[PDB]
Amino acid sequence: KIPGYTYGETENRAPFNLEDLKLLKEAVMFTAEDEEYIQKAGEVLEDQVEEILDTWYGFVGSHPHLLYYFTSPDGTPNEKYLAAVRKRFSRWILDTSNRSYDQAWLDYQYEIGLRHHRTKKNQTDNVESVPNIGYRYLVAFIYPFTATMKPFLARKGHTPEEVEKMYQAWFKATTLQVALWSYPYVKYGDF
Amino acid sequence: KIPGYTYGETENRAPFNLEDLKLLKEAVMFTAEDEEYIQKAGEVLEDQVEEILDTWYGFVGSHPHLLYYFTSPDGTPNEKYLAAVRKRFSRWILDTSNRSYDQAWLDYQYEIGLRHHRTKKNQTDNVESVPNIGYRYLVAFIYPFTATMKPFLARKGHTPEEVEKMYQAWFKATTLQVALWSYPYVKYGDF
Ligand code: HEM
Ligand code: HEM
Ligand SMILES: [C-]#N
Ligand SMILES: [C-]#N
Repeated sequence: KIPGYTYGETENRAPFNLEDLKLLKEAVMFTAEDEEYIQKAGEVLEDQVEEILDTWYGFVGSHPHLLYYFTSPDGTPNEKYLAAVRKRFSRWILDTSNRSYDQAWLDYQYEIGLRHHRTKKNQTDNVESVPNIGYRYLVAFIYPFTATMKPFLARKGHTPEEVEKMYQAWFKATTLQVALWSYPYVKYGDF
Repeated sequence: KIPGYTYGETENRAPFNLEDLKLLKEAVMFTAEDEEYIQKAGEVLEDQVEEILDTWYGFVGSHPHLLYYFTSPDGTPNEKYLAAVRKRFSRWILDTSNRSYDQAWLDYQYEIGLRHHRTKKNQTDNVESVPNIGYRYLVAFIYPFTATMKPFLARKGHTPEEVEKMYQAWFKATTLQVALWSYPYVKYGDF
């Protein structure tokens, strides 16, 4: 039903496993408290996803060198591409909140990294676009993504601590995932 | 006077320039407001740097797979290595606050990336240690670094907005720099 969304039906096993994930979670100070707070945040954000997506792609569309990654060769945004990616991003927000971070989760994170990278970019949607998303922007996007998310987390009326715990859990989870997605970009053996 | 600190005397021009930097600053939503707030934060943090360093290396030392990157071949921390890096980290905190982010700043960021990477790791201090810091941990460290910094920013008694503006400026600046440092790790042409 969501075109191109292949969580749990990926073709490849990730080159990282649950032991790697344990060690990476430690590097981002993610614990069981964060698991609980990310799940709570899912409940807060669930009815807000359309507006989150409009704000997020508003930012991407606000800078030509960012919108660039969704463009057709003629430099104009590929509207099919954008709309199809948007649907999978909506799922990713929910998955971050509700999935057990197990090997199927890791296999999908590897797949998402491959889809930003030249390895698989443009294949899922069968579009003609830019071959690769420069890595420098994947890392950079940790910031604006967390900044876009923060105001939404307030709105179900929660204590300041709860809201900071949810935002911080999202900052950890975002950093964790972007780190995983780096794999196909990194010189073999340097990751 | 600070061994190995070669800001402004680097051997190589960075493969990125001030136009790249403009585009990356936009990707992390860094503006002139952030320049002002990062400078303000420098004034707040200046007398606190020793304690920041003790807290930061407390975290690194708290996980064997992280402390690993400062170890001698026998698996024990190289104390010379740690102490020498600590001095340059102290400078980096101040430089983030006070340097114009120009080509000399970029050339040093390239150098810092090279020093985490196998390209130059262990050369500055002439130590025998792990050849490479896996990239996955450079990205991950954005989180704990910002989390370690946050409580220090409170303590000169500033408004909540001011403190959040300073923390957010530091989160942007950290993300920006780690993105730059990724260069030698990334497959040529994918950055
Ligand atoms: C914090 C960083 C980022 C997050 C959280 C994120 C999130 C996502 C998600 C969830 C998807 C869909 C994955 C799937 O197919 O199921 C996706 C795809 C995509 N993203 Fe990102 N992304 C990030 C960085 C970037 C950057 C820097 C760009 C550059 C504008 C970008 C542009 C795209 C594009 C063009 C696709 C489609 C890739 C393809 O052809 O399959 N993303 N992103
Ligand atoms: C947010 C991420 C990070 C920040 C802000 C940071 C900061 C720094 C700074 C400022 C230096 C000294 C640069 C110079 O020589 O002037 C340095 C060196 C070093 N860092 Fe990091 N670092 C980060 C990620 C990491 C990670 C993930 C590790 C793994 C423990 C690590 C371990 C080291 C080591 C071993 C050196 C010495 C490298 C060499 O041999 O020259 N750093 N770091
Ligand atoms: C990516 N959105
Ligand atoms: C790196 N400390």
